[PDB]
Amino acid sequence: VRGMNTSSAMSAFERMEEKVLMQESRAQALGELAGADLETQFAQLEGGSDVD
Amino acid sequence: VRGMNTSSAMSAFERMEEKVLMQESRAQALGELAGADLETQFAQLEGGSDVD
Repeated sequence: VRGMNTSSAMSAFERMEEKVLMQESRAQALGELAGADLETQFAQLEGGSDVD
Repeated sequence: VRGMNTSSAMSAFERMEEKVLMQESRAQALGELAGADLETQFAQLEGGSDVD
């Protein structure tokens, strides 16, 4: 109940959180960089022009 | 009757008392610490709100 260092529940949550947070943040950041580039933005505009 | 150091009755009571007192005090103290934490208190309030 107190939450000892060696307790399985306390340790598991901490280990899982660190790995999960890093992976989620990295994936989102990588995707954003591609979007940031001007050429990608231009393609979207071209696509809009292309469909009509 | 006087209660010698080597007498079984005198020795047994003293040995039993020291072990028993320490165990009882420690268990009660550990329980109290969990109660002391704010989150536990909040849960009780939430439970009261939840049942109604």
